[PDB]
Formats: sequence, C-alpha cells, structure tokens
Amino acid sequence: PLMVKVLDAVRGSPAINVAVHVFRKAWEPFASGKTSESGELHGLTTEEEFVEGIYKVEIDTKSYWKALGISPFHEHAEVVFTARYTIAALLSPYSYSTTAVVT
Amino acid sequence: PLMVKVLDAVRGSPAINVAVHVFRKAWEPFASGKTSESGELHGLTTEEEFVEGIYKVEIDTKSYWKALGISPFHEHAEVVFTARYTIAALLSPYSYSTTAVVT
Amino acid sequence: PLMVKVLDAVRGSPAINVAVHVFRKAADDTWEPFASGKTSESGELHGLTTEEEFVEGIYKVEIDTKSYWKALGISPFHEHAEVVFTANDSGPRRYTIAALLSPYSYSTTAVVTNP
Amino acid sequence: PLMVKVLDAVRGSPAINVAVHVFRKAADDTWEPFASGKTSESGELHGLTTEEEFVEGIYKVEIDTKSYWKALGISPFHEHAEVVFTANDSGPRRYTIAALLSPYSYSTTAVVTNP
Ligand SMILES: O=C(O)c1ccccc1Nc1ccccc1
Ligand SMILES: O=C(O)c1ccccc1Nc1ccccc1
Ligand SMILES: [Ca+2]
Ligand SMILES: [Ca+2]
Ligand SMILES: [Ca+2]
Ligand SMILES: [Ca+2]
Repeated sequence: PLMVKVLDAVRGSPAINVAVHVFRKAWEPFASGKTSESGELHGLTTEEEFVEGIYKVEIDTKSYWKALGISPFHEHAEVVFTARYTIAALLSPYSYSTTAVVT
Repeated sequence: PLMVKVLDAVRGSPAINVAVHVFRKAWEPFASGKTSESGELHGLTTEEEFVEGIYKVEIDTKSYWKALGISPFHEHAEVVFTARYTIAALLSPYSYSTTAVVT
Repeated sequence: PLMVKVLDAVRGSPAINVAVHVFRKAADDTWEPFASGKTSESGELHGLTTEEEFVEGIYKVEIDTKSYWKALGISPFHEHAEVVFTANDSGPRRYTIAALLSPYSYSTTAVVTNP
Repeated sequence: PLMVKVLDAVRGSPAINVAVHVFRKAADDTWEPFASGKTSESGELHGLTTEEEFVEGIYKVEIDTKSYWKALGISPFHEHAEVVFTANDSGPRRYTIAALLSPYSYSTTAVVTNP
C-alpha cells in the first residue's frame, strides 16, 4: 500500500541505501527502511496497519549526500499528507521535489 | 533501453494515453507511442537502434490536459539530452519537471 | 536574512496569502516557534526575521498548503510543506527558500548568499 | 512582457550568465529567432522584448544548460531546456518563465499576469 522511491538528479541514478522513516500523526513512528539498489523501498506497511490519517515521509537526504562527498542544504526530503500510494523524491544538493501517485 | 513515464501532479495519478515522441538530432523522428494505464511507455526502441547522440523526448501534455478539461500553459513537457534510460515527467497545468535516471 | 517565495503550478500565479511558519530546533529536540508571516501579492514573504534574531541552528519552514488549496476549491493531498535545514553554521548567510506547489507535489530549492 | 529566471540546484545559487534564446514558430513551422540574452547576477533576464514586438504565437525558450554545467565542471545530461508555449492568444499577458536546473533534471513553471 505504500512504496517510496528516491532518485538522484546530480548523478542521474537511483538513490541507494537511503533511510526513509514514516510517521503517523497522533508523530508515532509508523514504518521505516532503506532504499534498495533500485532506489525503491517496498514492504513498509500492510493494508491492516495503513489507516486513514496524516502521515509524514522523511527521507534522510543529508546522510545520502554526505556519503557521496557532497555538501547538502536540507536535513531531509519529505511529504506530509492526508491519506496504493507511491511517494517519489527527486534529490539535488540544494533542492528536492516530492510527489505522490495514488493508483 | 528507453522508457518514459508520465505522472499527473494535480490528480495524483499516472498520466494515461499521453503521446510521447522521441527525436534524434541529424530532428529525425526516432520513436513514439502512448503511455499505458500505468503512465509508462515501454518498447520505444531497441539496443541496436539507440546509438549515442542527441535526443529529444516530447510529451504532448497539451492534449492530455485538454482532454481533462483543464487549460494548460505549455505545448509539451520535454527533455533534450546527450546519450537503460528512464525519462520521467511530472505534469501540472503551468509547470513540469523532467528527470532522467540511467541504470 | 530569510525570504520565502511560493508559486502556484495549477493557476500559473504567485501563491498569495499563504501562511508560512518558521521554527527552530530547541535543545530538547522540540520545535520552537521562531517567526511567521503570509506571502504577498508577489508570492514573497520578506521581513520574517532580523540578523540579530537569526542565529545558527536547525530551522523548519512550514508552508500551509492545505488552507491555500482548500480556499481555492482544490483538493490538497499535501497537508503542509516541512522544509528543514541547518542555517548559519559557518557564519551568517542569507537564505531564499522557494516552493512550487501542486496538489500532489511540491518542489523546493534554496538560494544561499554570503552578505 | 517576458522574463526568465534560472536557479542552480547544485550550488544553491542563481544561475548566472546563462544563455537564453527565444524563438517564435513561423508560418512554415520552423523556429524563427525572436530575442535572446543572458541571465544576470540574480539569475534573471529582463529586457528580452517589448510589448510592440511580443505578438501572439508559439514561443520556445531555450536555456543553454550544457554550457552552464560544462563551465562549472559538471556533467550535463541536459543539452538545453526547450520551454514551448502559446502566448497572448486571448490578448497581451506578461510571462515569467522560471527554471530550476540540475544535471539530470529540470523543473519549470510559468507565472502569467494580465497587465
Ligand atoms: O516516479 C518514478 O518512477 C520516477 C522514475 C524515474 C525518474 C523520476 C521519477 N519520479 C519523479 C520524477 C520527477 C519528479 C519527481 C518524481
Ligand atoms: O521564481 C523564483 O523567483 C524563484 C526564486 C528562488 C528560487 C526558486 C524560484 N522559482 C522556482 C522554484 C522551484 C521550482 C522552479 C522555480
Ligand atoms: Ca475518512
Ligand atoms: Ca562517444
Ligand atoms: Ca557553527
Ligand atoms: Ca488569438
């Protein structure tokens, strides 16, 4: 029901091994994981657990850029939303964009 | 070797049935098709045909928004690039962003 | 030292009268209110802070996208933006935070200048 | 009537001294040169055209991202942006075309005002 994908706009590649945390407004931690070699993170939650509510997806972009040797602006990339969801984040050192696609 | 994906940032959905044309700088038409129900367009070209060069991917966003009843700003969304490539476009009535991911 | 600019990708306009709240991370890792305001007719919010108030730390800029969309009769997926960054760590800088809004997406960038 | 603004998402700065070419679609469906210039220290390009020269039609704004990246020692995937739109069809408007640049991506939006 929820998938996160992270792309790197500087190197033109998936953003691999990026930590992603999901919170639900009571911020109860709700789910988390690290992106795969495809930049995707599957298996966050289950239908039973993902109820309507306000969620935040916080992507640890700072650790990502720091491991590449690039100084980043933001602490994170994110989307706070009211609730299949795909959340995608496109990363640059001084910018991000985040979208949701609900199918 | 080349895939195009188109997303709609207003309705939060894949952009379905969108015409996509690819050109190669001699603009020789090179490939084209329409996005599927997933917003994706597979099968554009072949390894043998997709040689290094300058390519333009032009997405007919105007026809897309007009069929939805929304007045759009642009004639198209696009990326002109020097050359697996995935080109993704995120559409709004007055904006687009386009990225490439090369894996 | 801190300017916020907000654009509307649905209407092709500045995002006018959008509420913007800035917070600073406190010692106890809570967010303490720092400064707030509304965008002007040009989409810009000037005068949030001063050089004397703008210390180093972790700042959060929250843009109230929900109210903006709702008031325009648009469905926001987006509750609010939360733009979070370390400021002034290596000395005073000027920051412009820009945000481009759509109902299911936003883009944000920073312009950092050394004054 | 036509302004272009360009930002750099790699460096967190305006994109300065970027070449911008504007073309207008001719009757034979070729692109005819219309106006061109370079961005300033603020990333802005003012003075492209005048109200008397800016007629209705299909315009293409090409931003030379390749040269900008190369000169900064960055690999551009991006050869150039091609931002294409119908202007002035229902009467004269003022347009701001903004572009946010990264090596493998760009975002663009329009601000349209009725003067
Ligand atoms: O959504 C995807 O599957 C995707 C695949 C390749 C490149 C970008 C992608 N997403 C997207 C593109 C532009 C802005 C924000 C997100
Ligand atoms: O339009 C501006 O004046 C502006 C100023 C500073 C930073 C970004 C800007 N616009 C913009 C923001 C995100 C995506 C595309 C365009
Ligand atoms: Ca409900
Ligand atoms: Ca070669
Ligand atoms: Ca310090
Ligand atoms: Ca007309």
